[PDB]
Amino acid sequence: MEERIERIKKQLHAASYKLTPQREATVRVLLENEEDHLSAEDVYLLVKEKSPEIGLATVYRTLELLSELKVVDKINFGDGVSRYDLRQERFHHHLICTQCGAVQEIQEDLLGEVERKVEHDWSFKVKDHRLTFHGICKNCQEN
Amino acid sequence: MEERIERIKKQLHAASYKLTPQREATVRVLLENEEDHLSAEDVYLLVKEKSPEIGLATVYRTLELLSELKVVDKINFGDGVSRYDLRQEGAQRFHHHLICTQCGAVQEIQEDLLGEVERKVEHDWSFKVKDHRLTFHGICKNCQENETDEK
Ligand SMILES: [Mg+2]
Ligand SMILES: [Zn+2]
Ligand SMILES: [Zn+2]
Ligand SMILES: [Zn+2]
Ligand SMILES: [Zn+2]
Repeated sequence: MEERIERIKKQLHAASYKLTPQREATVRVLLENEEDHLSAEDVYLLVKEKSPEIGLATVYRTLELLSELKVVDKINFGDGVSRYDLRQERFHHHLICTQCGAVQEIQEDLLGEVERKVEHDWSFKVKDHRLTFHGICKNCQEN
Repeated sequence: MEERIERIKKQLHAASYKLTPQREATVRVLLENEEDHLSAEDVYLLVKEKSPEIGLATVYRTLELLSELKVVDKINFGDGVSRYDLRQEGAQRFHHHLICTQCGAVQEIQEDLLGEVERKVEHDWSFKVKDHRLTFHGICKNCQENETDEK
């Protein structure tokens, strides 16, 4: 058992960096969309646009492996879906449509006035800030 | 077929006022600790302190259903742990947080400081905002004055 512990160990560790081309495909779809903030639905459907023998559960397990091993980050921005964004590694803003899933980054920094107010009001030294907005987007208001 | 669906409807209604006791157990733990932001694991522990004939799956499934219903909100903090944040009742926008990147204090902000800004994004990007999630990161008030006793 004591060495069976070991056998299993090296099984698991192998399973973590040894990448099947099934896993490798989920990674391809991540690298091919860095700015984009992809859901499990998303990464799935795009893996099928090259290798559709894949299986959704495979795609999920792979993502869930990456996020453990701090290569991607699960995030919930509050649209009620966990999104897997890579960490190639003020942070920008997001508008996330709670229907058509349309993301839009805001390049500007609209906080300013708020950032300062906080500081005064709480005696807090701001360094970084991450804002996400929820609302069915321009195009869905017309379709 | 539509008969079978109605049957299924009656099925679930039973299961539900069958299952509410373990629902109430979990909703307690949340309410008792609104200042904390509990991970599912956390809840689980606190619920066997009263109702340990519970099992973990029924707690999670409750937690998820409750964030389905906006009653609570799932939140990572950079610590790679999904945590269930209770929304103050009747609120229209989720609270803000100040996180400390050191000591790790978390301050819910009950006011809504993004009003003028909501109005700007709604304008500039022809968007219809229905909620938001704002978080700041920064060494907090007391960590300014306890690393002025450590240099
Ligand atoms: Mg700023
Ligand atoms: Zn973004
Ligand atoms: Zn949209
Ligand atoms: Zn909170
Ligand atoms: Zn602090």
